[PDB]
Amino acid sequence: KQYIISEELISEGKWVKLEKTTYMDPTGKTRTWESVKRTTRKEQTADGVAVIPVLQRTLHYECIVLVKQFRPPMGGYCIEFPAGLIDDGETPEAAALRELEEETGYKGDIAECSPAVCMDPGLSNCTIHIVTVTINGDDAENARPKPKPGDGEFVEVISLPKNDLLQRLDALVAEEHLTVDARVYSYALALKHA
Amino acid sequence: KQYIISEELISEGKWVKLEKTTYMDPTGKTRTWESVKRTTRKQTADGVAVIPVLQRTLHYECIVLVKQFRPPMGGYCIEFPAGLIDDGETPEAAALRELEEETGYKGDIAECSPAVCMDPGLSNCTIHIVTVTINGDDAENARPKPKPGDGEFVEVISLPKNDLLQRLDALVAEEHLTVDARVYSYALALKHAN
Ligand SMILES: N#Cc1c(C(F)(F)F)cn2ccnc2c1Cl
Ligand SMILES: N#Cc1c(C(F)(F)F)cn2ccnc2c1Cl
Ligand SMILES: [Cl-]
Ligand SMILES: [Mg+2]
Ligand SMILES: [Mg+2]
Ligand SMILES: [Mg+2]
Ligand SMILES: [Mg+2]
Repeated sequence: KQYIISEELISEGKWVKLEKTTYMDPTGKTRTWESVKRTTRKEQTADGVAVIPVLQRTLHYECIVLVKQFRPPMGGYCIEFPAGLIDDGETPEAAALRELEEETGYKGDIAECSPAVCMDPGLSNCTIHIVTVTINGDDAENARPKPKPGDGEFVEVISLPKNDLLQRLDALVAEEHLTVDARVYSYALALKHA
Repeated sequence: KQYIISEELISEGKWVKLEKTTYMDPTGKTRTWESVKRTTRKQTADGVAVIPVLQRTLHYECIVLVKQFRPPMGGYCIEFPAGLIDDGETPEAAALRELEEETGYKGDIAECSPAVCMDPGLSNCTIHIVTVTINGDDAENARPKPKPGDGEFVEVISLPKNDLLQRLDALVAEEHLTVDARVYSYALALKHAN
């Protein structure tokens, strides 16, 4: 019984806009919100994909493959699932496998694809598909994987054992200045809680 | 190798601002980013998100979530109970306060994450993930009193932890809701733990 009344552009960048959002509260009173949106979303079911990449290899514990990048908004290095925006006309699955290969060098296999999920819904309309991908680390294609960073992409690969993910992220955070992503931390917490 | 040179303000609301970030790329090339920050952070992080494990004897262990209209999303989302940390408030106190206001449950701290980033390609927004247990058998949690702030309108949804991802998937299919990415990430890891 709540809905949007109006969305007024405040400031539009090349990549991001701020909007004044007018909506109907459930007592029937008009209220406003400050909403963030990307300018890059056309007909995609979501802005982006994040990839949960399970590196599977004979006589190895399963590893979750993570990436470490400088993030200008954070002003520092962040540990995240491999991720990127969906290109116009691209499937979430294709976006996930492409971004995984570009950022890690791994050639994955689709396992599952989430519905569109919200990144920070009190702040933004931003959505991703979370795509689970298995990587056959015994395939020659995944022997010495070579990242294909695009222009201004500078990504380091960090593979951590699934069976100790939360303690290994803690050890990485204890050792320098760097933020773990909330989705990675949430995923490492559930691995412990299970 | 990479660092912030300067930030230029583009637009500042009451709650959120757009900045143009200039940063040194690791080649020595100067580059720009459109960054979002909250105006409200003055704290270890902007917010807390509470993972509330509801423990009742002879019942499945449940994860308590909240359903709310999110004006940036233009729809209803399912999320961990969550809010901004008050100036001079600790992330633990924020966690117990937000949980009681949004759910009416009175919980105990199990653990508290370091600051984790919400959407680091877009914003500087950070939270503490606070794992809280709820003794659902204690009198204070019998008929729990949810205490909305000014303009909080929150529905409580407790889902069995052991089936969490299938229960969320079902809600998306029938209730045309968006699941929060951290809720989805946790739910995936509960399945992938096996
Ligand atoms: N009221 C209100 C409110 C809040 C809060 F819930 F935290 F109080 C956060 N916001 C972020 C952008 N626009 C808003 C508004 Cl309008
Ligand atoms: N280039 C660039 C770029 C990109 C992307 F990597 F996706 F291309 C996304 N952004 C979001 C906010 N500012 C940006 C900029 Cl500057
Ligand atoms: Cl627990
Ligand atoms: Mg990326
Ligand atoms: Mg990329
Ligand atoms: Mg809240
Ligand atoms: Mg509240």
